[PDB]
Amino acid sequence: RICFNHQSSQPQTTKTCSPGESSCYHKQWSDFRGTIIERGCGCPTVKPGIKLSCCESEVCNN
Repeated sequence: RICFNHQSSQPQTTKTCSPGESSCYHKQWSDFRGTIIERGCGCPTVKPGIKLSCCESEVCNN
């Protein structure tokens, strides 16, 4: 179980889901900086408008 842990465009990095954690989430949304993309293991909450794509598989937020 893996999950990308970066955002925007810097060199992609991967983090193996931590104990208890086993999901993968992709938080994509634009703002004043431009297209913003958060990612990591799990599936947190968000603000109305932001697009949250969660998958219980490996590497799914790149």
